[PDB]
Amino acid sequence: MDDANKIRREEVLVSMCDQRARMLQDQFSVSVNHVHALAILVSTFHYHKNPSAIDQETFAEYTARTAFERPLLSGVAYAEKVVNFEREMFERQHNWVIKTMDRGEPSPVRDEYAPVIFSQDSVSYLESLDMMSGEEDRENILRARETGKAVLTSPFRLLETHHLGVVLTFPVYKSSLPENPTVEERIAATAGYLGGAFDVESLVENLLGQLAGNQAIVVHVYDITNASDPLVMYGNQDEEADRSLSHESKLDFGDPFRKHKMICRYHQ
Amino acid sequence: DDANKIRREEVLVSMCDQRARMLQDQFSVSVNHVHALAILVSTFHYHKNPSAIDQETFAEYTARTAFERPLLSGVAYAEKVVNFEREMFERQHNWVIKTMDRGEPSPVRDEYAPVIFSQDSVSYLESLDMMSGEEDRENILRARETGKAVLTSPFRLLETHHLGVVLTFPVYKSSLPENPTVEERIAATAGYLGGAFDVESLVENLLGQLAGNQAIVVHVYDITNASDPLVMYGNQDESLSHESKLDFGDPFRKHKMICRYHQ
Ligand SMILES: C[C@@H](CO)CCNc1ncnc2nc[nH]c12
Ligand SMILES: C[C@@H](CO)CCNc1ncnc2nc[nH]c12
Repeated sequence: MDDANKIRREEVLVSMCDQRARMLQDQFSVSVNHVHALAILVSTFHYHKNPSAIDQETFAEYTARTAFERPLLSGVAYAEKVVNFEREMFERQHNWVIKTMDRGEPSPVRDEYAPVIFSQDSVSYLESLDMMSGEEDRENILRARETGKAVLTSPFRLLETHHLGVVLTFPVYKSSLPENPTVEERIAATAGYLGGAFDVESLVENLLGQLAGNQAIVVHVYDITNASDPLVMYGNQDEEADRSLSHESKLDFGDPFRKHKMICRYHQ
Repeated sequence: DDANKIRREEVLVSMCDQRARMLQDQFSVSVNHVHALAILVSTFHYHKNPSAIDQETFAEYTARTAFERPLLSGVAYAEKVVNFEREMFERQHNWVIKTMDRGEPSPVRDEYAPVIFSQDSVSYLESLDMMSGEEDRENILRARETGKAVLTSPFRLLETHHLGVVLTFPVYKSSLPENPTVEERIAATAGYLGGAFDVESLVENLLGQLAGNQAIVVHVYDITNASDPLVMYGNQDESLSHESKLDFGDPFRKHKMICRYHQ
C-alpha cells in the first residue's frame, strides 16, 4: 500500500522492462548479423565459386551447426530470383515445379518468382515455395533488393506453425552490381534473397519465461510503424494486468522502415 | 567534499563499467564469429570431399565478413601436419613449412601447424608453423584438448609488434567420437582456426575516442596468476580506483578492467 514502497515498485518495473528490451534487441541484432554472414556465404561459395560449393545438403549442415548463432530465428533459407522467361528452364534443371505458399500447388504464371532452393531442415517445408506468393514476404523481398539492406515484415502468422512472428530478408546480388548502384541497378543485379523467420511467439516466450521475476510481469511488444494502427508482435493484449502502472521500453530492430516498443506491467 | 565526492565516485563506476561492457561485448561477438569460421572450415574443407574451400575463397569470405570480427586484426587456418606427412604436404602446397621467428625452413618436429588459409590482412602467416611460437603452441594444444576456444596471455604479435592476445578454436575430423576423451580429441584434430586480438591498436581505437577519456586512467589486466598480473591494455604504472568485471570466455584465463582518475 505504502507510497514510498510504490516508488520502489515502479523502479523495479522500469529496471525489469528495460533489461528485457535490451536482451530482445541485442539477440535480434546478433541474429541479423549472422544472417548477413550467410548472405555473404551464398554469394562467395555458391555464386562466385566455379563450381558452386553449396548444395541443399551443405546448406542444411552448415545452418544446423550454426543455429546457435541465430538465437531468435526458427530457420533460414535462400530463395533464388527467377523471371518468367527462365521458369521452364529453372524447373527442368531442378526437377521440380515452383509452388505457391498458400496451398503448395504449382504456381500460376507471374512476372517473377522467389522459389526457395536451400533451406535449414527446421524450415524444409519452404523448399520450392515461391516466397513472392505471400504478401508479407513479397513486400520484404522487394524492399530488401531495392535498399540493399536487411528488412523486416509486420507481424503475421508464419507457415506451418502459424506462430505469430516476423520475417527478416537480406538481398544477394550478382557480381555485376555497379559501385554506388541506383535502385534500378540493384533490381537488375539481384540474384536472390536470404531470409529467416523470427518466431516471436515461441522463441521470445522461451527467452522471457526463463528470467527471474517473469511471473510478476506482463510483457507486450508492438509494431508501431503506423502510429494509429499499432500491431501486436508479442503478448496477450488484454490479459489480467495492472491497469494503474506501466512502463515503455525502447526497442530498435534495425530496419528504419519499422518502429517497435515494449510495454510492461505487473500482473496484479 | 562531500556530496561532490559521492558524485565523483558514481561517475567513475559508470564510466568504467560501460567501457568494460563495450569491450566484453565486442570480444564476445568476435569469438562467436570465429566459431562460425571454424564450423565453415570443418563443413567445407573436411566434410565435403573433395574439399570445397581454398585460399582464394577463404580470403574472399573473411574479407567480406571482417566487420563481424571487430577486435581481430585477421583470421587464419593452420592445418595439423605430423612429420611423416610433411613431404607429401609440402609437395601438395608447393612450399616449405617455415619457422615464425626467421621464416626459415622448419627443422624436423614431431608435428606442425602451418597456416594454409589466411585473411589478406595477415597474409604473412601463410606457411608459418604456428607451433614455432610458444604462446601460439600452448594455445593450439589447449584448444585441441578442450574442444573450446582459448586465449593466450598478452604478447607482442607478428609483423606489427602490437601487444595482443591470440584466440584459437580447434577444428576436428568427422571421426571424432561423441563425448570424446582428450586422447580421442587429439587423434581427431584437423587444425586450428585463430586470430589476433590487437589490443594495443584496436582496443585503443574503441576506448580512446570516448567522451571523458582524458579524465581517467584505464587498464586491462590478465590476472590468471593473481600474484603476477600482466598488462593487456594501458601503461606500466604499479588511491580511488574501481574494478570492473570482464569475462573473455576462456575459463583458463581471468581478466579485469581498472579505472582511476588522473588527479
Ligand atoms: C526465404 C526468405 C526469402 O526472403 C523468406 C523467409 N520467409 C519465411 N520463413 C519461414 N517461415 C515463413 N512463413 C511465412 N514466411 C516465412
Ligand atoms: C592461425 C592461428 C592458429 O592458432 C594462430 C593465430 N596466431 C597469430 N595471428 C596473428 N598474428 C600473430 N602473431 C603471433 N601469433 C599470431
